[PDB]
Amino acid sequence: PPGPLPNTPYCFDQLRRRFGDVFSLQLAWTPVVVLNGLAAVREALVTHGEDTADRPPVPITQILGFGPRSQGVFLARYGPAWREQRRFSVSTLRNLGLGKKSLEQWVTEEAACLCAAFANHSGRPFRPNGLLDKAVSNVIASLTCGRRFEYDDPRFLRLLDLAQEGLKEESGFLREVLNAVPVDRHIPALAGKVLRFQKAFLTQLDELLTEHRMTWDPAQPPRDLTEAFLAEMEKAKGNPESSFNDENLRIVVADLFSAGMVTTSTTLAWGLLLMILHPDVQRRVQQEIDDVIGQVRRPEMGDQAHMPYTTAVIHEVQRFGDIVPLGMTHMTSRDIEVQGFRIPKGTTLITNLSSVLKDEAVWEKPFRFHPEHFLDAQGHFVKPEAFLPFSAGRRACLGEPLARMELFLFFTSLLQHFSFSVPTGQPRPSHHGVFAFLVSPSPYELCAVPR
Amino acid sequence: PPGPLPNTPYCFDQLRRRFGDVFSLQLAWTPVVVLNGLAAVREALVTHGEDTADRPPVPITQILGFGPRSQGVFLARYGPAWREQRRFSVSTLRNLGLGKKSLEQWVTEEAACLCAAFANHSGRPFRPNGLLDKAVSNVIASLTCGRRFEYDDPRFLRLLDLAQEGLKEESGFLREVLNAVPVDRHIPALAGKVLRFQKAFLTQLDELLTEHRMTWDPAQPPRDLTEAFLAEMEKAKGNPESSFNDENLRIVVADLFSAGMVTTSTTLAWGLLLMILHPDVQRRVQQEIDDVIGQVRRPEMGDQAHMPYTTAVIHEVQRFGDIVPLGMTHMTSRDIEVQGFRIPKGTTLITNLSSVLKDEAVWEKPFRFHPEHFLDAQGHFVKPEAFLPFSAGRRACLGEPLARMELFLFFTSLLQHFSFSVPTGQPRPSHHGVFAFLVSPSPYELCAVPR
Amino acid sequence: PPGPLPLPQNTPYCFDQLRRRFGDVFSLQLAWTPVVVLNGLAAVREALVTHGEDTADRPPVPITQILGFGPRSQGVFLARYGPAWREQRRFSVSTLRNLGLGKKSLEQWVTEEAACLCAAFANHSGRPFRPNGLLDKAVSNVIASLTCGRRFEYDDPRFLRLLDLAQEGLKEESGFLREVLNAVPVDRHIPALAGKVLRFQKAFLTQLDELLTEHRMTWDPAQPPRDLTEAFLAEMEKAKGNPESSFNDENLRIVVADLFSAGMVTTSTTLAWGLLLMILHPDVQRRVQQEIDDVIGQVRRPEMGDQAHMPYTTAVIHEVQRFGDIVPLGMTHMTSRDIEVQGFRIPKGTTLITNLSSVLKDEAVWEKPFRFHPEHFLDAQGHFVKPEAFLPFSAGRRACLGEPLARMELFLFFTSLLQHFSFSVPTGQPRPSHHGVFAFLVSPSPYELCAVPR
Amino acid sequence: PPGPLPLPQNTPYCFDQLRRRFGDVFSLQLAWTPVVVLNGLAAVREALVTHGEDTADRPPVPITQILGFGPRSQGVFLARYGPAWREQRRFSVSTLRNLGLGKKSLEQWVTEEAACLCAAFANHSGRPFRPNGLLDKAVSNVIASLTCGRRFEYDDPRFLRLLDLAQEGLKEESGFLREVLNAVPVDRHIPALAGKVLRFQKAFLTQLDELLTEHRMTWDPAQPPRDLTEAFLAEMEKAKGNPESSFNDENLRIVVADLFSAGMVTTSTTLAWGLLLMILHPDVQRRVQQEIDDVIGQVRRPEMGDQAHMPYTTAVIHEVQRFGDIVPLGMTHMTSRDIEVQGFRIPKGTTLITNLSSVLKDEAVWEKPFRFHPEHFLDAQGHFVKPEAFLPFSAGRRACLGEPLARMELFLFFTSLLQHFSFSVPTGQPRPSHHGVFAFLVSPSPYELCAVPR
Ligand code: HEM
Ligand code: HEM
Ligand code: HEM
Ligand code: HEM
Repeated sequence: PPGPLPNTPYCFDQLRRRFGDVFSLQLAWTPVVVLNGLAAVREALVTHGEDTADRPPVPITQILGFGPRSQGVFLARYGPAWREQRRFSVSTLRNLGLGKKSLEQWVTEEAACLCAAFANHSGRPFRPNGLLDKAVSNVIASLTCGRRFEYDDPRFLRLLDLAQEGLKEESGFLREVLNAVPVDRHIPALAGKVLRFQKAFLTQLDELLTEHRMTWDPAQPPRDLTEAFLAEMEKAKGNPESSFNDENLRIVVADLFSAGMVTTSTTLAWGLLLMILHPDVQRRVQQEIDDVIGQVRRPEMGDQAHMPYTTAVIHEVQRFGDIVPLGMTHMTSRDIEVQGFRIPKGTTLITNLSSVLKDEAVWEKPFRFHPEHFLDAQGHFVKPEAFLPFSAGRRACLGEPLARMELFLFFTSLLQHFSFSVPTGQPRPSHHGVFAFLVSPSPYELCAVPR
Repeated sequence: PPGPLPNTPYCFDQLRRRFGDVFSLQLAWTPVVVLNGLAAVREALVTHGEDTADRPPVPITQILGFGPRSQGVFLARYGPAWREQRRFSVSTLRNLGLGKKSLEQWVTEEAACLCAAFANHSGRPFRPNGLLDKAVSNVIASLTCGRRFEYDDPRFLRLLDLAQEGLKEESGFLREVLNAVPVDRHIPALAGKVLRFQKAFLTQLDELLTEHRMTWDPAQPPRDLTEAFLAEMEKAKGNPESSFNDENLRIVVADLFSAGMVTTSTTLAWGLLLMILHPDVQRRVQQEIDDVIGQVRRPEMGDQAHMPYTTAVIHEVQRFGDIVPLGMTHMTSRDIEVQGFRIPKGTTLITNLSSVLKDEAVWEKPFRFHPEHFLDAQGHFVKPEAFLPFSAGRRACLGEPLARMELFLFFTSLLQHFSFSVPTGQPRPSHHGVFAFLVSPSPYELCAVPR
Repeated sequence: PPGPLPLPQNTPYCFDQLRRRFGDVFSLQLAWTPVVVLNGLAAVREALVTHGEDTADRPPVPITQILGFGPRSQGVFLARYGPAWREQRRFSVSTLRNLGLGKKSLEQWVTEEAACLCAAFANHSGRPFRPNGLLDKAVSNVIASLTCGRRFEYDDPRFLRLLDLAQEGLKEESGFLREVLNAVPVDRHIPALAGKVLRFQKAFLTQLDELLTEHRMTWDPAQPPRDLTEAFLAEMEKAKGNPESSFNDENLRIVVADLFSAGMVTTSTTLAWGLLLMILHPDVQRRVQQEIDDVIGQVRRPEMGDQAHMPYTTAVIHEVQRFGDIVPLGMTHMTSRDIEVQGFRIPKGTTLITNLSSVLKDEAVWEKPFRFHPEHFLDAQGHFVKPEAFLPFSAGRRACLGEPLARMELFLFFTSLLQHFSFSVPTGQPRPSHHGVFAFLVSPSPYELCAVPR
Repeated sequence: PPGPLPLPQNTPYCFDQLRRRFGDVFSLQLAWTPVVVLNGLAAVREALVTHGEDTADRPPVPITQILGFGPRSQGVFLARYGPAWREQRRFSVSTLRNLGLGKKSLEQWVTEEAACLCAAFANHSGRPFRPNGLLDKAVSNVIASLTCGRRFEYDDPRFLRLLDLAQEGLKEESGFLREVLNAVPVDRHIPALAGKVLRFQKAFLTQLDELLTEHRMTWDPAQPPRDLTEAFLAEMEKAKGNPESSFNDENLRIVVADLFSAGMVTTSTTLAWGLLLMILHPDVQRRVQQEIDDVIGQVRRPEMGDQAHMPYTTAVIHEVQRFGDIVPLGMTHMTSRDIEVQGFRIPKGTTLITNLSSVLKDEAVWEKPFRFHPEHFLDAQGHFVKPEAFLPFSAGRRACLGEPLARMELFLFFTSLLQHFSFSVPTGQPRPSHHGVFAFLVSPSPYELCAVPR
């Protein structure tokens, strides 16, 4: 399983073009394998997806005192616990997604608030990041709290703080997880002070959902995800195992919040940046907006099908933005062939999602913002198989349906109500982004003016 | 002038204890000299202070289109321009300082707001950084705008943001200034897009002070620094030179804001952190507060002289906090002896202020929070010569008088009104800080409860 | 002149990215003083050939100053574009031509050195060894012939000290040389405590100084010069008026020093790549020997003339140089006045880095850039061809002085060795790496090989 | 067990900080798996002596797996605390003593090697050279004597191969050894393409394998063993019941391999420090020679017995060791069960780093820790004393096996040399560095010296 003997994506590109698509890091120690084709990624996550759906250990789990059946989804290990919970959330997001417009309602009204909040800046320039976080966040709060939050609500502002800083604390641990061993089984616990904010963030949910159980009517069909969880807690009251505890509830919600907010929010931030950066495209999206939705009604999901160019654009934002370059890290559950190579049980798989998204041999102009990628000769939307921002296989993103929804509803709502540009003095912002395990656009401010 | 042939502070300590106090970096290319004693620093900045008050070139000045007589103070080069302006600001801070309690007025009321703002969190935990930035910022706003700003004011929120990100943008250029050559005289100007936020920040001042210009009564004694500047402008209208332009006004204010806010704010953050970290000391400070000021009246500058322990404490916060470890970077105006060594005209001097503040041969417990450092056998305040957080000599900090004020007034006002602790679940924060050209405490939250 | 802007140890897999993000010409340190990296064959040709007269300057380095170079007492390698370097480039090309062809002088010296190298190999009796130290002695001796009159016994203590001195001195200068992709000249007057830094480079000059001092005593002033030193001494008389002119004692020893360092390690390392690849592709080795037996035979010594009739060996030798790719960034250049390349203005006094590797491994030029593939140099009929992308010695007014002598060394040593021996990996051993350790000079990772007669 | 917490090559001047911020015992990687750095003399003694039992384990390294170690076919150096290592520590200390002064065996072999070394030096005729290669040969030969019966001619191709193999092989292993301040064991089954990584270490085993195979032909099974291999072979006979027992052919060559690598480089590098400091402090050189002429004279060969009557030379040699400080971090240890040092709990299986440098250069112990200062070892009357802080060979159940033989080598080689020659810096040259290049082994930066008779 190749690789050499003795900042990271522009780096992996070299190793790829020296070693092929599948290659090994740390051959001599414990091998960590980097998957690079669309071909390589599909083979590992789809073809052998059941055996590569495990998560490599991280001290986060231990530090936060996870254990038995009290891990979330994100870092949960392949086993009953995770399967239980992947099951529950996909079930729950499909019932609420369609069902009685529940998820749609919550999003569309959140868009209306976001629009209000933008409008409140009176075309005086600002940076849309904080607002984009609140909006996206609220959608998850609806899903898991019953309520949405006032943008100025101190509780909400604390929650956001808690979820942001908790997430910078864990990415420390998460990037090192491209090498060293599990943890001495028993981390020092002085290790406590390291996830302060992550732990503080659990504590605040713990209570927000404690007061939600008080609201909840046990003798009626569940209204949101928490309620559907609590209900399921009843069925399983017997079972000494089963991952439906109070313990797990808050982690699950915590996961949804972190995994959910920042990814959707950051994308919309690339969206807006690219919109002011290619006003050509912006007009055309709005041209289509006025033709299909008009200026009176609220954009709804049904419009999506009739909106080739907007759809195309949204997808190109995702592919050019390329926000989670290495996705999240996997581990084998038993040995496995990929492209001929033996890959032993327990092995770190790094899934170079960026290499698929920016594949030179797939996309007409991989390093350019180019909505054509998604448009056929007639201007119908098409989506290449290389389109994998939410990854693929057993462990692909839980949120995909809700995110597809958020990106379409927020993005249109905004381009319907406003025209975005670069502030009239300013020298015009960068295409390139700052590269963590999550890539944001470098800070820009924009103007929003009505039409 | 010694040094070796072919992180940074724990690093220089080695080279010190291998090469002595004055040593050279880049001996073979262009030598950059690092000054290390209290002895070494005093000899360079005080003794030869007139020849070492120059600032090494940076692309910032060029990029922002500084030039003739249109640099501020901070990055201004040794010459008429900077002299003119150091002059003007020390004069102005001295008159406003005592004069008619102007600066004291502005500070004490700002402390009252800060206290209000804290009290608005109802003992539910928060991190004080944002509030500490607003308060300190307002003091500069008073100095330079006439009024203060509502904490929730969108213009103010934009201003702070602009001053923050613009300062992050410049510290990139500022830490590289421990090596490579000036700039090709004519930077690429595509280099524009690099200081977007610093430039955006100037533009917003430009208009905040433009509307002050109209408020201002030219036939009366100037009320604040801007006014005093404008007065001095009409005066020098003759002189084709003179640094009293519109051009320079905004850079000067910009300098005051950036140099002023973040330093004072960060210190107070270290203050509160150390307060909740050593409740022992907190009580004692409050013991004195109750004895000297009481529970009715607002702490005023006069009280300082009667408050040995609080003074001691505030100073130990500064010394342990050690926020600007390398100070700001200097350059020789002509050759110079220090500790025997020839130091050619045009030479980067790095002033290891941390090595002075944490001098092992000077302080009884350099790496510990220890207010005794400043208390004699009878518990009178004393200040060692090694106390140099504002540096020393020709180019020491302009703000020192206003900062001493800010620290005393804010810090006491707060410990008079509240008791600070670590949130009741939480594992208790770190002594150690994140090391840029400015060192902050790692993020902590605290509770503020009345007494 | 493009390149990335900030907010912010090995470098060629790195430049490949910046190339495919910024195009072929790009800038490092845009905001400070720009350093420009040339990437195409197109980009390189345009700077070093088209504007060659304005890009043939060398960027300052503390080496010159530390070694107390100055007026007309710099060598060729680090000499600054001016009368001095011009003077000396011309002398050495003149001198290498005359001796090259002339009376088989250079050929004679190389062939017999091959004969010793072969003897040295044969003395290991098929028991494995690494060929590096022998390859350094042989190559070195060719330069010793050029500049000292005689060759050296492989066990000679003076020789062994010389090689030691030239190796470590070269190790001391590469420190300075890699940093020369950024900071300013030197305070005009380096600290001189800076002495202790080139100890071995200085020691190496002192020993030459003395080997050539005793050559001067041998030299017959009233007869045609027999080697490069002699032709230098003659030219020194000629100029004994001129207060300027770079023909001093001062400059002699630097010039030789340059020839020794530039010359030995480069040729030597290539031959090391040659043998490694030979044992690594025994397929090719047989074919080269097939040809050898056809053209030269088993009795006479390979000579330069055979080269023309040996397509496949030529091909191979060239593919060794291209895959080996030993001096990836070449040596560093500087503009003498502004210049445009690919549309871009490039100001007087500017560090040019010439990415030779990017030309040699050009994806858009070579069928299989990352593979050992002699076909690169063979047409459909199996005649030797050389693409324009073949630039291991670089190009333009400052391209390698040594090219004719090195073409000669590679051909003669490499054939001589494949004529007499068969090389292979020692019988237990796991088989060595294609990849090499990346200094400003890239070697093969250490391997040992067996040399058995045929 | 203290140490810093996060959010985020040249490591000893680094540890000094953490020491003076966290105390003597502190933790690396608290949040992952803790690695503990011992700093006092106090901290080191407590761990290695007091709990020496339970800290005598070696942390896993891919080296063992890669070299196909396994059951009880590990050497001593990397061997894991167990029957295997106990067996073999015991065999080597037993054997080194019997040979130490039983019948002057070890002494005879060292003293004659000194006499060759002296000849080899003398053969450079006062013309300058660097003593490193010769220092490696001599030290190496002592080990050859112990393990091959033979010594080797300094020009012997086999010997030259062997040294080459033992150097590069040791280069290759220090890659692995310095990462062993963090990441996990190895996937139990390393990729084996991992083969190509220790080529030279494996090549080195193979050559011993067959130097010692021809030793067994020589060896007379019905007589008292005359060196370490022979003693091993006899012990192998007796254990040819026991299915376990570490006395195999398998283990023999690793044991020798260990003795060669551990042994040669350390002793050789010290002597290199010794000579460098001698030319660097000619003041001290004369005084050592003054003592030499007083005690040994100019006729007879220095012998071990002279050591007792030679306070100043002893002092000096010890100061060379302390100042030189060649293995700064020693070798890395691991706990066999939990353990409480300076109050702190240290869990079963934990990487202990023993900062030997911090003990040798302890500021609170040595009058002038950063200066070459033989007084450290001389009392008020000029009797030799040795502080407890003198720990170059470390301490405890896993302290250096070679100490007696090393003490011997240092005295005999060092005196022999200073008796016959006077060492100085070459007459042109600017005079070398006190400071050294910092691997897991610290050498003096390359210097050359002159040896002239007296
Ligand atoms: C454009 C917005 C989003 C993007 C680009 C995105 C992308 C991803 C990616 C790449 C993964 C890694 C899957 C793997 O390990 O192969 C992931 C996992 C995950 N995501 Fe998303 N996501 C987005 C929105 C959301 C939101 C809205 C939610 C919840 C509301 C969510 C919840 C999750 C969860 C729970 C996982 C862990 C999956 C598991 O461990 O079973 N994501 N996401
Ligand atoms: C505890 C709060 C503060 C600290 C620790 C501090 C520290 C420093 C330091 C170390 C320098 C570098 C001087 C040198 O180059 O050697 C400096 C310069 C400067 N500071 Fe402060 N400062 C503080 C507050 C302030 C405030 C409140 C102001 C204005 C309101 C201010 C304005 C300036 C200016 C304009 C300079 C540039 C001096 C010149 O270039 O002439 N500082 N300060
Ligand atoms: C395969 C063996 C060799 C290779 C690959 C090689 C390559 C090079 C390269 C890349 C340069 C840099 C030119 C530039 O600045 O663009 C150079 C320069 C030079 N080479 Fe070589 N060379 C080899 C053998 C030799 C030998 C045998 C000699 C002399 C015996 C020699 C003498 C020189 C000299 C004196 C320069 C400096 C040119 C100047 O500044 O005018 N080279 N060589
Ligand atoms: C000045 C010469 C030498 C020095 C400074 C030296 C130093 C050391 C040190 C620091 C250790 C590490 C012990 C530990 O783990 O704490 C060690 C171990 C060892 N040394 Fe030496 N050594 C020297 C000479 C020798 C020689 C001459 C031999 C054999 C001829 C030798 C054989 C060994 C062996 C086999 C070990 C491993 C001990 C074990 O794992 O049980 N050393 N040495």
